[PDB]
Amino acid sequence: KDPNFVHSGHGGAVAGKKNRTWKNLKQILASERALPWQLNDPNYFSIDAPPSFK
DNA sequence: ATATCTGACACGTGCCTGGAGACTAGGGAGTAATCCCCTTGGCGGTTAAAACGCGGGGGACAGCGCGTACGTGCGTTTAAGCGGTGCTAGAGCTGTCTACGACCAATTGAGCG
Repeated sequence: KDPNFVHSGHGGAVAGKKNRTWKNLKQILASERALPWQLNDPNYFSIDAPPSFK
């Protein structure tokens, strides 16, 4: 039977003009910028490859 | 044969078009102050988006018949020149008044309380 019969409200709402989905990726890599990041970090903004040099 | 003609062939001055010089002074170009703008970007009441089951009617015939085409008849159409002669623009000139200049009032936008 069901792995659970009741479930949490993880961030999506029951009702409103608000989502049922959580924040999409474009809002995540925006809102994550407010944190105390440093020059040595595994920061997901920094991993996208550079432009082609030739 | 001859009179005298039609180029040869040029500088006369007219007209206006058209250029460059030296001036004022109108206005364009350089700039901050600063505001307020085009713009970036999350929010949820509202409609783009596509099935299923279905209503409105698109679709292809047969053939009736109120109009449509040809293209010649025949008498009515405009053409056509060139008479007179009033209109018509040129154009020469006012004789002002009318719209555009020079001096300064009612009404507005800006400042913030």
